Amino acid sequence: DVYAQEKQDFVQHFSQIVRVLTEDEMGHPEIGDAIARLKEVLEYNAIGGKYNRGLTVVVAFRELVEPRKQDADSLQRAWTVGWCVELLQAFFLVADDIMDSSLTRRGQICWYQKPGVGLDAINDANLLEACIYRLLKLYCREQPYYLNLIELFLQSSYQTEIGQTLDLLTAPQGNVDLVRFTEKRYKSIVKYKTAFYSFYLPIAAAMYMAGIDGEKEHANAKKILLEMGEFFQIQDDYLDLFGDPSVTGKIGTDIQDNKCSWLVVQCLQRATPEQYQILKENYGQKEAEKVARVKALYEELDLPAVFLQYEEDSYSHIMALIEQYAAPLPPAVFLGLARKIY
Amino acid sequence: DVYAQEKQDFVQHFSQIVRVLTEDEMGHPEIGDAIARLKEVLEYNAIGGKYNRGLTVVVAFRELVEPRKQDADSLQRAWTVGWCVELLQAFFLVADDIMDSSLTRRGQICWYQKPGVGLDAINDANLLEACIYRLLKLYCREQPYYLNLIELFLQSSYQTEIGQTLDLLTAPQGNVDLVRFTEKRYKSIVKYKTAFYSFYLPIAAAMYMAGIDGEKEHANAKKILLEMGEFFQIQDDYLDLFGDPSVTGKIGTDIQDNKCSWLVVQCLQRATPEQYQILKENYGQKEAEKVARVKALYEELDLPAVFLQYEEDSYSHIMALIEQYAAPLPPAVFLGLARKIY
Ligand SMILES: CCCCCN(C)CCC(O)(P(=O)(O)O)P(=O)(O)O
Ligand SMILES: CCCCCN(C)CCC(O)(P(=O)(O)O)P(=O)(O)O
Ligand SMILES: [Zn+2]
Ligand SMILES: [Zn+2]
Ligand SMILES: [Zn+2]
Ligand SMILES: [Zn+2]
Ligand SMILES: [Zn+2]
Ligand SMILES: [Zn+2]
Repeated sequence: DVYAQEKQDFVQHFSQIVRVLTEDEMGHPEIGDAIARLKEVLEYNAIGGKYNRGLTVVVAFRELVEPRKQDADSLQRAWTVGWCVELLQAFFLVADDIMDSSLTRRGQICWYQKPGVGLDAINDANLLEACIYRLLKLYCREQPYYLNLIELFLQSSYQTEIGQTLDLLTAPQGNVDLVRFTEKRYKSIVKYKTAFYSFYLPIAAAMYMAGIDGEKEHANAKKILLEMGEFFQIQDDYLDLFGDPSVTGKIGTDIQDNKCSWLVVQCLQRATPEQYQILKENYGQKEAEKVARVKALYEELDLPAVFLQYEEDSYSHIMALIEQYAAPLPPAVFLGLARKIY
Repeated sequence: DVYAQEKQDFVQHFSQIVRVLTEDEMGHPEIGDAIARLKEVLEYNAIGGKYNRGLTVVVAFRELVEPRKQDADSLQRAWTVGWCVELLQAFFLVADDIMDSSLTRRGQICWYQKPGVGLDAINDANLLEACIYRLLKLYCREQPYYLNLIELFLQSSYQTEIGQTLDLLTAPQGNVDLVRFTEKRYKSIVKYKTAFYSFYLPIAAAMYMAGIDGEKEHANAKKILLEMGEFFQIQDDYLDLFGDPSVTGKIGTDIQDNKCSWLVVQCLQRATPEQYQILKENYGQKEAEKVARVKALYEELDLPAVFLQYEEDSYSHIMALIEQYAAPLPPAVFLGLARKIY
């Protein structure tokens, strides 16, 4: 709701993001072709998603900053930082799609799968990352929270990349990796690869912009936000297999990629030795029939109903955490986020 | 000389770099496997080079900072920042080797070509980049030049990535791209992809650490250092084809990769229409015989003698620039660098 009534404005501001990321270099004609390639990268890879992470910066900013301090310049900085979180996401997704050998993203073919792009996409991804710090300098250099924001984005990237490392290490291609797929391992992976940048980062950014920099307030916010992030990634795992492709915008690869997904972890906890064997001989391979066998096993073990029940229990757990840890922040900050993902 | 007598110490300090980049996370057991993977990444990809860029930080620091201010802690910060430049290099090289489809680097098989690594190397590369800002925070957070260093590394990365973008855009695979290969295009590519991070960055870092932050002193240093960087990349292009593989540590790919190298640019300037045609039908392709035909054409046009002459003329030009622009810095700062690359 509050996201919906910030959204269209948020998106309209992308043109200014792209203009400033192109004009700040108009003094250097020789890099014109690169700046043009950057524009094409931005428009293909930063547009077409739900923009939830960026909108969260904007929404939380409005709720944390006194209305009389919400001048036009402060608002502009708010939705610039929001777009920075979107650019970080864009960076991650371009690189992750190569590494997961994915086909489609946000309803179109993955950037790297586009003819003429290929592994040049690696440099495109790093360029998207670079844009973050260009925008922070351009818009936030003279603000008291400047360094707090730089370090938050840098730290969030490190954490996410540690998470990606765990994701990859736990899913070696061509191996049978079932004994590695535990609940304890899973919770660690998603905490790092998803939870910090998708939930802590956006709220923390708005917090620092509102002058809320205390270690205690950030630790309490984090308690709520990392648990939301854990649920969100479990949801991502569920939809990878059981989601509507016209809604998700992308084709799942978790089974073919031998991933430690919530689904396989739950499967393992429930499987008979006979089902375990079936899982063992069909998981982590590219053959459609082997993947289909896995999905059949998940359905036989009623993992969809297990998920639906987990979703409700998680929601209740998250709301309990908000009762405990939200103060002194407006509870609406976390409630609006929860409403978005549940 | 001054590099040689700083070197072994510089290298010995790598163990402390690796220890601190592993222990700063010992409070988080769950990411142990990732930290182990990080260690393996560091040891494979940050070791085995000449360390010229890192040593330059250390050497320039000793020459710019008054001896009485060179305490043990300041020295330690100096060779930490030196290793940061080495980590940036490591980041770039891992990614560049994937994008150039290279086989060997520093005398061993490229990281991504190592069995079991593959495109996971993309995340490894970004992890190396992340380590830079972890070390700066760990060692330099309370220093007055902290933000200057963060912004210098971030800006240098952006510039290098713009350069990489130009490098890639000018070398589309499967196309004949000769008309794109001009001197003007070439100078732009190497200014951005090589010159800023390999020469300006290390000296600028030492400068900020010495308290030299004036725009004018940095602009004058840059005048010398970007020209050195241009020569250095021309040298890199020459050695890609004409260097001794047991000395370079790597196999060239510029011709197969259809690159705008100094060599092809010089070839084009000198070729008859008949030689142009030969270049056109053999450049940018993977067949050994076609590559060999190109190298034969270069040798027929005596590009090796052209290079040797250019190297001498460039040296003289660089020394002239040092006479003009070195003050108020010790000329030895730039002379030691020049001696390293010429
Ligand atoms: C490069 C860092 C990637 C961080 C991974 N994120 C969770 C987003 C990518 C995914 O969620 P996605 O389902 O591919 O969108 P994955 O399930 O592969 O983790
Ligand atoms: C990812 C950014 C790469 C920057 C490129 N640098 C010049 C180092 C790589 C090279 O010098 P290298 O010869 O492969 O070591 P390239 O000739 O491909 O440019
Ligand atoms: Zn993915
Ligand atoms: Zn992934
Ligand atoms: Zn997923
Ligand atoms: Zn290369
Ligand atoms: Zn290259
Ligand atoms: Zn080269």
